[PDB]
Amino acid sequence: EIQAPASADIRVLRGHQLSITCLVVTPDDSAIFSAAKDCSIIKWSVESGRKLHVIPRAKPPGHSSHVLCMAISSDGKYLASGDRSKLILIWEAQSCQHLYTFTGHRDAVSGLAFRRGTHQLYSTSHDRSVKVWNVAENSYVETLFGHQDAVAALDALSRECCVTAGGRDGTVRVWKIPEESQLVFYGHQGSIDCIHLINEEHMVSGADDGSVALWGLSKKRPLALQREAHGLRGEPGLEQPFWISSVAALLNTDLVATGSHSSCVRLWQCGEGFRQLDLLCDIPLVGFINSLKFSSSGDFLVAGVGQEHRLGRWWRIKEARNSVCIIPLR
Repeated sequence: EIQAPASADIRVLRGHQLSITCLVVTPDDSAIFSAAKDCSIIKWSVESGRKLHVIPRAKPPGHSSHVLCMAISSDGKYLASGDRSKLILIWEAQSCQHLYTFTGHRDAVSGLAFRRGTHQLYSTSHDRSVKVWNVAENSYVETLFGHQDAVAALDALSRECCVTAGGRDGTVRVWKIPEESQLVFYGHQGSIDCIHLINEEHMVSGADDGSVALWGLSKKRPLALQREAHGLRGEPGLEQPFWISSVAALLNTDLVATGSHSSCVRLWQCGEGFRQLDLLCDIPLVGFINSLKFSSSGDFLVAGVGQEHRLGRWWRIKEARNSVCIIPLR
């Protein structure tokens, strides 16, 4: 089994001045990039917890508005960061040198993923579009349409395909790019706010009604759905579920992680055929869990925490720390 980590195990990296919005772990597991509502990007050493580089709020390169999303290529070469200025900035991940700025989105960039094994980048946006870029050639390829509202998130693995979470449109969409085809799955579970691939044929999503869903990429209804996955607050009969702010999966395994603002990160195991989600443990962690990523090794989980939700200022948890938390999974 996995030993349930406690506060005495969790390394809390401090330095962002406002809520963390997103992060990535480098493929080699040696570093973390995080971004926050302070508009900066920080590169951290996993091993020491020290800062390796800081890209400040921005004619030096950098972001003038919140970074909402980031992705790193599978060879570790490129970092992409997407912001509320409609921009995707591309960086040399080793040096943090700015390489390019992709323009073309008409509203905030809200999801990014590289196609594994390539330098092909997929983005999505509040402008309701999905875009395809080639980072090696600094080129724009094409735009795909279908979502009916601002898109919340995007993931991809090795196939020429991405999956998106439609937010208030209530859909998860599968974009089969060379096939010029689009599969639309209906969640019937409020706003679909986060998504992550588990393997090439399965994914996990989280919704603002508190539900966590497992999907097969070719079946139109969830294979599993865990209601109120982070529990409840409120009066008897009038309960309000904790909304799901982040989800992560450990590639090619049955391990999934979920985050809300319920004071814990939850680890789950997917049952045979992905037809059931079973809770493994609660990891104590106060605040908005705005980002979750497993290490490549699966030996640690990284959480991006904020006093506030990554998308707005509606709620503040004053007891939380705006931190990048390294959670060991032993």
